[PDB]
Amino acid sequence: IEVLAVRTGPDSITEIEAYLNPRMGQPQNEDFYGFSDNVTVSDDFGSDAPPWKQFPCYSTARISLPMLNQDMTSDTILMWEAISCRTEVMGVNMLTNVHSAQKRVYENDREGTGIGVEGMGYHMFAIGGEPLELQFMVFNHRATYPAEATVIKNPGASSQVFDPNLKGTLTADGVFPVEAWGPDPFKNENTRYFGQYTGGTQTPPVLTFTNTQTTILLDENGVGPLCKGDGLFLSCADIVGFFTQHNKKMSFRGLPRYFRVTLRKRVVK
Amino acid sequence: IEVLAVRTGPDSITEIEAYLNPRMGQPQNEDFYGFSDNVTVSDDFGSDAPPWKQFPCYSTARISLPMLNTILMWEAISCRTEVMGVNMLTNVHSAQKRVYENDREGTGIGVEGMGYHMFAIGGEPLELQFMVFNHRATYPAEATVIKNPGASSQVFDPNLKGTLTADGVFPVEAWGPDPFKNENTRYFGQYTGGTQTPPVLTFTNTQTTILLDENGVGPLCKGDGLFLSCADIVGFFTQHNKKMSFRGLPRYFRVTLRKRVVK
Amino acid sequence: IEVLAVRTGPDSITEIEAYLNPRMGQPQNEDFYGFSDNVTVSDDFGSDAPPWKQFPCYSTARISLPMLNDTILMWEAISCRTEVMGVNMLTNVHSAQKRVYENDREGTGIGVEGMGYHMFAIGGEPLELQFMVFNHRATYPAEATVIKNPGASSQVFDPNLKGTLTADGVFPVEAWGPDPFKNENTRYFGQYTGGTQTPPVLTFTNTQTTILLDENGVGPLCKGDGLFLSCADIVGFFTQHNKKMSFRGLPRYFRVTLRKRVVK
Amino acid sequence: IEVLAVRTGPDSITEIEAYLNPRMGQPQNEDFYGFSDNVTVSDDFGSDAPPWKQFPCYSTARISLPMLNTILMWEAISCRTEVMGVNMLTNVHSAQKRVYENDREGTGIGVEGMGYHMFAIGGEPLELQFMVFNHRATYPAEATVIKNPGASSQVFDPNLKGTLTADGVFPVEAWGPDPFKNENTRYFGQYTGGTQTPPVLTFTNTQTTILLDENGVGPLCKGDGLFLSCADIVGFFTQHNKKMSFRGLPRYFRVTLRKRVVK
Amino acid sequence: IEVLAVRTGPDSITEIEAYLNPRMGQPQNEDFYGFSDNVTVSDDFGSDAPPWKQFPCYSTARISLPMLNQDMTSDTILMWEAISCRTEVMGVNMLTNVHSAQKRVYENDREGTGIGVEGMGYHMFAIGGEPLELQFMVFNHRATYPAEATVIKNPGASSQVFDPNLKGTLTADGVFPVEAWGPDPFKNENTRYFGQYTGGTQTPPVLTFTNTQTTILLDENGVGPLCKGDGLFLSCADIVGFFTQHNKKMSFRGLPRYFRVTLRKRVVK
Ligand SMILES: CC(=O)N[C@H]1[C@@H](O[C@H]2[C@@H](O)[C@@H](CO)O[C@@H](O[C@H]3[C@@H](O)[C@@H](CO)O[C@H](O[C@@H]4[C@H](O)[C@@H](O)[C@H](O)O[C@@H]4CO)[C@@H]3O)[C@@H]2NC(C)=O)O[C@H](CO)[C@H](O)[C@@H]1O
Ligand SMILES: CC(=O)N[C@H]1[C@@H](O[C@H]2[C@@H](O)[C@@H](CO)O[C@@H](O[C@H]3[C@@H](O)[C@@H](CO)O[C@H](O[C@@H]4[C@H](O)[C@@H](O)[C@H](O)O[C@@H]4CO)[C@@H]3O)[C@@H]2NC(C)=O)O[C@H](CO)[C@H](O)[C@@H]1O
Ligand SMILES: CC(=O)N[C@H]1[C@@H](O[C@H]2[C@@H](O)[C@@H](CO)O[C@@H](O[C@H]3[C@@H](O)[C@@H](CO)O[C@H](O[C@@H]4[C@H](O)[C@@H](O)[C@H](O)O[C@@H]4CO)[C@@H]3O)[C@@H]2NC(C)=O)O[C@H](CO)[C@H](O)[C@@H]1O
Ligand SMILES: CC(=O)N[C@H]1[C@@H](O[C@H]2[C@@H](O)[C@@H](CO)O[C@@H](O[C@H]3[C@@H](O)[C@@H](CO)O[C@H](O[C@@H]4[C@H](O)[C@@H](O)[C@H](O)O[C@@H]4CO)[C@@H]3O)[C@@H]2NC(C)=O)O[C@H](CO)[C@H](O)[C@@H]1O
Ligand SMILES: CC(=O)N[C@H]1[C@@H](O[C@H]2[C@@H](O)[C@@H](CO)O[C@@H](O[C@H]3[C@@H](O)[C@@H](CO)O[C@H](O[C@@H]4[C@H](O)[C@@H](O)[C@H](O)O[C@@H]4CO)[C@@H]3O)[C@@H]2NC(C)=O)O[C@H](CO)[C@H](O)[C@@H]1O
Ligand SMILES: CC(=O)N[C@@H]1[C@@H](O)[C@H](O[C@@H]2O[C@H](CO[C@]3(C(=O)O)C[C@H](O)[C@@H](NC(C)=O)[C@H]([C@H](O)[C@H](O)CO)O3)[C@H](O)[C@H](O)[C@H]2O)[C@@H](CO)O[C@H]1O
Ligand SMILES: CC(=O)N[C@@H]1[C@@H](O)[C@H](O[C@@H]2O[C@H](CO[C@]3(C(=O)O)C[C@H](O)[C@@H](NC(C)=O)[C@H]([C@H](O)[C@H](O)CO)O3)[C@H](O)[C@H](O)[C@H]2O)[C@@H](CO)O[C@H]1O
Ligand SMILES: CC(=O)N[C@H]1[C@H]([C@H](O)[C@H](O)CO)O[C@@](O)(C(=O)O)C[C@@H]1O
Repeated sequence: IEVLAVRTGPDSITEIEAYLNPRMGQPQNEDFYGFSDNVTVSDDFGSDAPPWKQFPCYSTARISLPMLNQDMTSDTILMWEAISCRTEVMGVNMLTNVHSAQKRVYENDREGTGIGVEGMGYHMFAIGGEPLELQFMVFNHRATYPAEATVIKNPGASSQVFDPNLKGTLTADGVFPVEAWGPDPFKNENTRYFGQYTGGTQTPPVLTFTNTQTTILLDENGVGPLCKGDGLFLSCADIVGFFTQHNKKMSFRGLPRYFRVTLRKRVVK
Repeated sequence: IEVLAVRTGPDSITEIEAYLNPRMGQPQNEDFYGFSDNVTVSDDFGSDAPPWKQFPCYSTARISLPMLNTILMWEAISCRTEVMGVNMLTNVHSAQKRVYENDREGTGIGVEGMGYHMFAIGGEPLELQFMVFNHRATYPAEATVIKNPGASSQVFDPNLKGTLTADGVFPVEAWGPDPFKNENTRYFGQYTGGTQTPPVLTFTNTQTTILLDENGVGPLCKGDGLFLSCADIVGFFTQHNKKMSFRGLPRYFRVTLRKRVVK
Repeated sequence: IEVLAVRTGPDSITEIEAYLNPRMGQPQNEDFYGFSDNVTVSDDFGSDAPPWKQFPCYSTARISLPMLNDTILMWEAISCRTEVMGVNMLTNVHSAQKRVYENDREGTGIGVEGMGYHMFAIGGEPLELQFMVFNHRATYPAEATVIKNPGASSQVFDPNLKGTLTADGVFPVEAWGPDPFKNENTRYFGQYTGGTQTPPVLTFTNTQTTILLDENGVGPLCKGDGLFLSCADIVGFFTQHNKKMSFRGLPRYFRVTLRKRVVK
Repeated sequence: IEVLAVRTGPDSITEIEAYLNPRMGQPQNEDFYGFSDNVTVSDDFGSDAPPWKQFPCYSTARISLPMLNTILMWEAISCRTEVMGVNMLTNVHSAQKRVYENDREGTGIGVEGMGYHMFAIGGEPLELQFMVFNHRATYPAEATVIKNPGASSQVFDPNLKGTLTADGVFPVEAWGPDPFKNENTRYFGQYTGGTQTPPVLTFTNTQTTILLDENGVGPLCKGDGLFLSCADIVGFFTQHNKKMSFRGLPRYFRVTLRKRVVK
Repeated sequence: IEVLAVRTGPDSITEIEAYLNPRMGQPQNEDFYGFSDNVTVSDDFGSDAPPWKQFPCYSTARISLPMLNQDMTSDTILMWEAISCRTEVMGVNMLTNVHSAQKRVYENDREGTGIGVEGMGYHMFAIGGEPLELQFMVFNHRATYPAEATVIKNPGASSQVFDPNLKGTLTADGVFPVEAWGPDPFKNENTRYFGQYTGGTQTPPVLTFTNTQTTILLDENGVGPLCKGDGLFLSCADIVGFFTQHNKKMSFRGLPRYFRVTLRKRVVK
């Protein structure tokens, strides 16, 4: 796309608000919505098969944007340009719950609070004018992913590091395993992505929330994501950490993410 | 509201100071004020019923500003906020499980574990999203919750809304600020989890937060009311017998307001 | 004070330096100076009497400034440098410390660990205090300055429970903190890091300046030509071989720059 | 080089992207690619021989830039660099020691312990200082080291120099960037130690590092070659039987260069 | 010193590079160079004698500076003024070693990596125009330091906090105990010092290195350290943590520090 002037005038700025609910593995609108199922662990890389529901997948949506009021006789067209966003992890408040079927601090004395949600935090969101471009990369290439999940079958040993042949695009919600796909830095010219990972299984989650924080989406040339087909593409994963039962079974807990995106009209050839 | 120019003049600027005491669960002005009761844990999400006093609720107050009456409204432009009583956490003598419990020796372990620190300043009640760890939790009569909220309440459900209209009855673990509303409120929150996490608190009288949005407009005080909200969970208090309670701290608010003309 | 203009001139700016030694509980010029005594723990809030020497108290000093005079002159504190001193001593892991591998009588001492409480205040009058305690039923010793029978509301904010920091080494840290409702003529700064096995984190440099001017460009104004310095610097806990634990504190350095201010 | 004006014109600016795969010890395109072999520990410094495959080495590449030829040289002005595959660390199912290994229950403990993250961009190979924890370590024949380095190699010895001239054979534990040289390279590194430390990793396509020195001169690419180097140790992978291995991640580089006139 | 104008001109700016090796206690150019000897612990403050080699001392050097080419007939004097520095802890790379004679993560199973270096980090450097001025302060005043060490003997109970009588100057390398001396904030008008302490015995060391970071040494008056007798005084201590043997004996491990200092000519009266 050849990028020209910002289009100013009334109705040249618009704002969308959207949510993505987490896809930690357990089915929608059933009792464990927001959790994975209890995590089983293989004995060997050669006999490793994570059952469906026991691992998180990326959340993704395309938002239909307002009509642009195109200049019919112009050589150029208008595109919605994402210039900034606010994003918040919602429901951070629920993590003050230390009474709901949790392994207790002093379990052998049957006493104390629940241990609450602890362990790894993976927080990533992406905002783009097209689907997020992905690099396939896995901890163990011999893992057999279930048929429900979108992966590269038989990826080979090279997939445990960078292999330029192992590409994909985030085209579906709740099926691309977080542990098998990451943003592709060789692409995503038309998307901004941000991730943080904090590991461990006893690590305290650290989360902030405010309605006062803006992130600029303009690149070094002052150009934000340009919305192809008048679609805004939102992607995230928000693993907060693990829920531990009394019997020590552990499951991923996730939280939904809020997006507010400010878009302006851009002239393109 | 269509917002016009800041109305300058004598007594155009005012300033309020307020405190909000914590609502950690134990009754006001009795021996465990500032604490929850000892936390009990359910064996299943199906049979989860947190008794009244065992969980914290949000604090809220409405501050009467000077009557004013295009109309004039009070606009919140800046604020200072402090957690008060951080000094008390230097107490490691008061009935605390000891570092070397089996040698009956050492200091108390003091207050540790999760920190949840949030405040809000607005010209109307804080707009809330209902969201729970376990939708099947049965909250007590004293608590304001959405009864039988359903499985979608464990993540974001756009039907599950409320507003912070009463002090010390909205469970922290059941309500958070709604980012889809609150256009006339600024809110700020941090959570640090765990049960043995070291608390970290700063205090100074030197730090100001600006409450103006991108357009230079602060919260506009509907009915000449300034709405203040917070929760300040510092961590857990552990008894010798390993019973654990929430401990909270009061919050100081200084808010500077100016006269603003609105349509 | 109605504050008028900065009085500029040859003798218009002065600098003071002072130290406050910590008040962790053990008596001055004796073998445990800088420490508390070994901490004892009550069984319940109803029978809770922290003995003298077993808890730290605030340090405070009034520095006499050069005597100055419709209007009068007052020293205005415009900036300060403050440092925790003797951070170097915490590299000591040989001095009668519980060992890392106590069961094997092997490894270093565990050193100082646990809670950090670092606070200082610079003002033109005594620091204004809010009384607030973990447990209102605690019986404080005769040596300590507290509000006796403070009531259940002293566990949170009670607007009646006020004091001013008017004596060194007797206001328990665990019973008093800065009053944000007052202190218009004082600047205070504090950080608490809790826990009993937390690593202490301390920095020191001679290159950091804190500006003491308020939003209106006025610093603390020294009433009666007095500059009021306050701090508490709890570094953490010293653990003996027999698992007895004491507070360890460090002294704090102040450099304060003051200018002459005309007031009505 | 004496440095003169920046050359300007249609093709005065070029951008390269490159990846360096990690060199953690296990052979490429085999089943443990990205890991070290299981780490064995010596009994004393005098009998200390870390087997090949059990320790990480530095990754390195020379990128061929467009040929140019007062001479013209490519000047590296800025870069973006990202650790790739951070996503893979959400795997807590693959042959890992479990959180409650005695109960055969809970997630894997995942990757934890030491982080070593460093990268360098230069117009010649990275200049290295040899420095080892134990000078008596006997490195294997596959490794490039200073043999019999002396007790002084446990600290700084100005005799113990090298250059990173080969990928996957300079051990991280024996070579670091030489601050007495690398006038024509920019390096950056972070070490977080321990064996149960939680890894902390961030990734974004939005961060630029400026490579210009105080004089406004970037790395000047000798022989029209751009030299990339890194090491990205994320932590340790722990088996059920408690055998531990280094896990590494590949690094992405984007470097912007401009034509620069020199003597 | 009456400080006057900066002297500009062709040779008015110079850069020096230097290293200070650590003085952790074990002898130079022997097998444990860079370590302390294994730390013994007293039972009581009254019977406390840290043996020579079991505790780190401060590193210090006077760097001889290039000739100034003085104005022979001028009433004024040129002095080198230290305006900025880069400083780097070197050898951070070596701490990736978890194989050399280290207590293992799973010592009972004789399995896992070494625990590596962990515990306290003490990192201070000072750049001055004269020797660093010290304040004597000890954890325990009744400690008897070895004859090899420079201390104030029988310093009294006041030496456990601030005593204005208990001063010294860092006049020798490898003999001033870190645990007995720190920078005197009441002096050092002609030196800049910087210190960080992170305590504990199992704390993870955190160290960064770059050739891109510069520290300005100018005071509030735009004046850097002025190098008296044309000497630049460099000091540091860089305790990284402890090394733990299989038999649980523990030693300090230190690292060398790199200094690059930029100096300009300053006219003084
Ligand atoms: C992640 C995974 O699937 N692991 C399962 C695997 O473990 C083996 C692997 O981690 C390989 C990777 O190289 O290492 C094996 O351990 C061996 C090697 O490190 C070896 C040196 O290369 O050293 C030890 O073996 C020596 C000797 O060298 C061998 O030739 C000999 O057969 O055995 C010797 C034993 O002292 C070391 O043990 C891993 N093996 C074990 C055991 O951990 O497969 C095992 C089943 O064997 C488990 O299923 C793991 O989950
Ligand atoms: C949070 C809560 O209230 N938990 C209580 C509940 O625990 C069960 C839930 O955590 C569900 C969530 O899906 O999982 C149960 O564990 C099961 C499942 O993960 C299952 C796969 O979906 O895999 C295991 O069960 C298999 C098999 O599928 C079962 O049909 C069979 O009966 O047992 C197999 C065991 O190998 C896994 O156990 C949780 N159940 C238990 C048990 O943890 O219910 C229990 C009592 O049942 C407790 O009250 C929990 O607190
Ligand atoms: C800080 C302090 O001084 N603690 C001492 C105190 O502990 C008691 C207090 O913490 C109060 C605060 O509300 O709670 C008591 O625990 C009770 C309550 O939480 C109660 C619900 O309010 O639930 C339990 O008690 C029930 C029942 O109500 C009792 O009547 C019955 O005898 O026990 C039931 C057990 O299921 C809960 O235990 C604290 N009590 C104990 C015990 O910890 O007083 C105790 C001695 O009683 C110690 O001196 C503490 O140090
Ligand atoms: C890193 C390594 O290779 N360690 C192996 C080595 O450990 C010895 C080294 O750590 C040296 C370093 O100085 O110290 C030995 O421990 C000694 C010394 O600290 C010594 C004072 O210099 O004090 C103790 O020894 C005294 C006495 O001096 C000895 O002559 C007498 O035999 O023992 C006395 C008992 O207190 C102290 O133990 C380290 N020795 C031991 C043992 O840990 O050598 C050992 C086996 O000898 C292992 O191979 C280590 O891995
Ligand atoms: C750092 C050091 O050298 N410690 C060694 C020392 O420990 C003693 C000191 O820590 C002093 C400091 O004031 O306290 C002793 O513990 C006592 C005191 O805290 C006392 C109140 O002041 O309370 C306890 O003692 C009570 C009673 O008050 C005493 O009068 C009576 O003799 O003992 C009572 C026992 O309950 C508390 O124990 C420290 N003593 C001990 C023991 O820790 O000396 C000891 C040997 O005495 C060791 O050498 C320490 O390393
Ligand atoms: C991947 C595979 O084929 N593994 C084989 C084992 O399944 C098998 O042992 C049987 O395991 C049964 C339970 O199987 C799963 C499960 O659903 O729990 C299958 C999952 O794929 C597996 N998880 C992963 C991440 O690979 C999971 C896990 O290994 C364990 O639950 C431990 O947490 O096992 C059932 O319990 C049978 O009783 C048991 O025989 C063995 C048979 O030798 O072969 C394995 O290769
Ligand atoms: C300082 C003093 O006077 N200590 C006396 C002890 O030395 C003495 O017990 C004897 O100790 C012998 C070993 O002495 C050292 C050592 O290991 O070299 C001497 C060190 O000065 C001391 N360290 C410190 C920091 O004070 C060190 C330490 O206490 C222990 O090693 C434990 O780590 O001891 C040897 O073991 C003899 O067998 C032993 O008798 C006792 C005698 O009762 O009095 C102490 O006052
Ligand atoms: C969250 C929850 O469901 N708590 C319930 C507890 C716990 O199940 C157990 O005490 C475990 O501590 O049991 C009660 O009898 C009680 O203590 O009075 C009723 C309470 O409703």
